[PDB]
Amino acid sequence: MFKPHVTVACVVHAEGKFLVVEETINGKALWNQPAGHLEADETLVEAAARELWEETGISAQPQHFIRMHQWIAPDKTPFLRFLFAIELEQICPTQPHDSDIDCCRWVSAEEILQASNLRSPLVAESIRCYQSGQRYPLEMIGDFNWPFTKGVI
Repeated sequence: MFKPHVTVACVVHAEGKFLVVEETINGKALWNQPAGHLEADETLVEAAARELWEETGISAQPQHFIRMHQWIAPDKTPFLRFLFAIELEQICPTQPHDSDIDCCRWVSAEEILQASNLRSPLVAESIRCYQSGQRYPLEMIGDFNWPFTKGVI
């Protein structure tokens, strides 16, 4: 039966700057939000928090849900891409724990919106959606009667 590739992404914002990971996709250096694929026995925010750590070394929970984007990539892969928002009081050190990621760069909104080296068109959309200022609670895409442990206090 049909099953879409489910992904999560984070808009990490601090001091008027957005966090962006660089990645070499067959021969070209492209930018994306700290993002990746959802795994088995995993909550969507747990996926987002994990991917954030794997790609950037930053350890922080998602705060608000922004939006989900349903789209097909040019390789014909169908995605359900869940975007989250993270505000940090200040810019912090980054270090990828993923050989896929070359470096991280704290970059302005205009620098992304006008960039020509984005992983996908959703990189720019994620900024447009964040700039609107519309944010939603994490519960509205939350787990239900979840069997595994999740967090503490």
